[PDB]
Amino acid sequence: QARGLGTARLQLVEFSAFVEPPDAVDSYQRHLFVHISQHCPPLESVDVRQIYDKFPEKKGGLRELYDRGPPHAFFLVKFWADLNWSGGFYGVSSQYESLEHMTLTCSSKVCSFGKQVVEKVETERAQLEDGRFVYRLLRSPMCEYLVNFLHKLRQLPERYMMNSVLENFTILQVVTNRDTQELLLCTAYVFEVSTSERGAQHHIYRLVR
Repeated sequence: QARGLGTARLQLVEFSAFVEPPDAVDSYQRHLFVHISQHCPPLESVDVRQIYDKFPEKKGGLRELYDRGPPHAFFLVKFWADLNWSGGFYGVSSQYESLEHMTLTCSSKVCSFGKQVVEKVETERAQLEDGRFVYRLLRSPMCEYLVNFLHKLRQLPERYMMNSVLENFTILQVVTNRDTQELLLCTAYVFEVSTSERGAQHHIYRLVR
């Protein structure tokens, strides 16, 4: 059914992860590691069992989440990350959109070899705008674990080694209705590096079973 990253209950308007150099205050610029923009065909599909072992087990892992359902809320995003941009500002921004008013709880578990490593949980109630509610989680500071990992990754001598290391690094995003606990949107991210002649790129799949 789906054609973008979203459902009828909750659509992703924009997601990005970025850095602003210390110079940004005199002349502005930001460098986008990854960027989904859904302002203005069916998506490809990837069978969720094939990536079970890339996200935690027991509880809050991919197999029980999909088992809770609803199935249509699950997506996979391959990112090609741009790491060609010292002490600046590193941040993540997300905007979701619904027809109805809720409080959103957003967790993002970072995983390495399938073991949760860091997790951040942020909450966000709706702001009624043009006949629909919008949820704005803009400029969340990246946790120092990610920023350090970026600084280490950016230093390796070959792209293939960056991709090798990234083969074991994933991020899982679970958006739930805070009041009712129902799953609205669940999003697995897997990462390569882009040959930064090309900046960031992505490909969204639905996760089916």
